[PDB]
Amino acid sequence: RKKVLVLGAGYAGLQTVTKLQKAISTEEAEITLINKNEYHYEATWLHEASAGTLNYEDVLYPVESVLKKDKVNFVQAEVTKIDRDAKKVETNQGIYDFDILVVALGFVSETFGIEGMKDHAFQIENVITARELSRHIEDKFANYAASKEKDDNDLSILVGGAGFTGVEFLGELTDRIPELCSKYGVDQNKVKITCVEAAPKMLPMFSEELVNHAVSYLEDRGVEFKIATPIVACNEKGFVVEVDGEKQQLNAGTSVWAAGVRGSKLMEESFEGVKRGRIVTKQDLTINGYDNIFVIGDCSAFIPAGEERPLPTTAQIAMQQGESVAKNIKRILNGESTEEFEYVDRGTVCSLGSHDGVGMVFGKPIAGKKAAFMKKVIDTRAVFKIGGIGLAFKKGKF
Ligand SMILES: Cc1cc2nc3c(=O)[nH]c(=O)nc-3n(C[C@H](O)[C@H](O)[C@H](O)COP(=O)(O)OP(=O)(O)OC[C@H]3O[C@@H](n4cnc5c(N)ncnc54)[C@H](O)[C@@H]3O)c2cc1C
Repeated sequence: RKKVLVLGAGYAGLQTVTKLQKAISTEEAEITLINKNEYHYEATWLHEASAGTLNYEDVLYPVESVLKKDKVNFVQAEVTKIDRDAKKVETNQGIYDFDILVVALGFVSETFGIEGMKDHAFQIENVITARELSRHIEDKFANYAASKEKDDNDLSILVGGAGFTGVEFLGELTDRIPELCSKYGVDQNKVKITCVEAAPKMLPMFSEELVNHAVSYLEDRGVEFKIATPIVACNEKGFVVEVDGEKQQLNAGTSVWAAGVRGSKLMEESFEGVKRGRIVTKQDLTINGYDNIFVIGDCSAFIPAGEERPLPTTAQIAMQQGESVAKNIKRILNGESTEEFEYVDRGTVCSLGSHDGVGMVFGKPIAGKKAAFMKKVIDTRAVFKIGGIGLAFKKGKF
């Protein structure tokens, strides 16, 4: 009865456990799942929870509800050390042994060495950061309404990054800001929403036609874009950016970083050859020198056969990776060889508020209500893929 230890109950880790628990027998192996929180959260819905267009309770569900308790021991604890050679993992609630390890500790903000970006900006990482950010935004509107001063910079928001997460967050701000304006007696014209991207292109994963749709959509709703504009620092006043190489202070009562993520900080402390919290795995998702250690999700850098660069960090690859791991753990336990992971690009949607978006579905570009409907089908299918039709009905987007 080998000990299968899974670190993190996210997309990658919880998918591995729900698939693996159906396939193993109780005497075949012991599964242990460790997670910081009692819940699993839909990290892909944190744009809505951060802006406050969705109640935080609606992005999460208890982990234990989807577990076969005779096969899985759920441990609510924070992982603090991973000893790959002693086959031990230390947490704040004790030390756990393992025969097979699955590292699925997810992501955290990556600020590219930009001074003050962690200290002076709000991140998009989990439910707690999302709750602090939504509360901060409304508190800025409520303080503006209370003051005799009326400093319109309290109503100014900076968003770092014009990629997928940033653009989705801006889409939620365009739904929320009008409501907060009307609730707190503010004229929308006094609000300033600015997106700063160092890169020369916005949403590089989509076509030019699809980017123009998202740009027009957000510009018509007051978003100003500063593309090919490096953010060289973040202070209490806002972002310090370079325009034609000259430094410029941009002022905002709220600064949000959405331009980069990295894998868990436990990765550099635990395994070799890690870059930005990501380890390049073998084709079966194991790591070099360890046929008993799998690393998936945002902690992994899976390079497909025949390619040079790893696939991007997504909930879609994470869930596909968890299924693969569950099937290879079964093979290992029965003395069978592992099979290579093969990512299937199902496509995706970048949301633009509740009733718009840009995406690729079935290899065809989509936008508008069609995209917004497809984003709800994809979000709900991810709830189904982990917890079944019951959980999809209760916690899904329909
Ligand atoms: C707003 C937003 C929108 C996105 N939209 C999309 C989208 O539409 N489609 C898409 O495919 N991807 C999208 N992504 C990316 C996607 O959310 C991530 O790639 C995905 O979360 C990775 O899954 P994961 O299991 O590796 O990590 P996570 O979802 O980050 O889960 C990691 C888990 O481990 C736990 N944990 C972490 N550290 C510890 C520790 N030390 N001890 C114990 N527990 C710990 C966490 O609490 C969490 O439960 C989006 C991301 C954001 C932020």
